[PDB]
Amino acid sequence: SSDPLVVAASIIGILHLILWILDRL
Amino acid sequence: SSDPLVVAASIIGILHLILWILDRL
Amino acid sequence: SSDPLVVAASIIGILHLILWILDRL
Amino acid sequence: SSDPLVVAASIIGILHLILWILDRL
Ligand SMILES: [Ca+2]
Ligand SMILES: [Ca+2]
Ligand SMILES: [Ca+2]
Ligand SMILES: [Ca+2]
Ligand SMILES: [Ca+2]
Ligand SMILES: [Cl-]
Repeated sequence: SSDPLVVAASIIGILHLILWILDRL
Repeated sequence: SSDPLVVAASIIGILHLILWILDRL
Repeated sequence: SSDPLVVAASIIGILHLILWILDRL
Repeated sequence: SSDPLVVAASIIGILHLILWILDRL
């Protein structure tokens, strides 16, 4: 388990990557 | 809970994203 | 130990960096 | 505490930011 802050940051980070890929495609 | 180093890095990461968005807007 | 979500995000983050470096080189 | 993998990724992430800032400056 992790700090809820870290879990939040991890989710935001992944979604940021996915949005960037979809934008490029 | 997480390592204080990881908590620190998560905070820096989020603030980096927010500053980038505000700069673009 | 960390949340499996955070572990996943950390792996994705590193691989993203490695791919970017290899692309530049 | 966090997974050693996550600790590693956090350190790499911060150093990446610092190097980028120093490069820009
Ligand atoms: Ca933990
Ligand atoms: Ca806490
Ligand atoms: Ca420690
Ligand atoms: Ca969980
Ligand atoms: Ca482990
Ligand atoms: Cl963690």
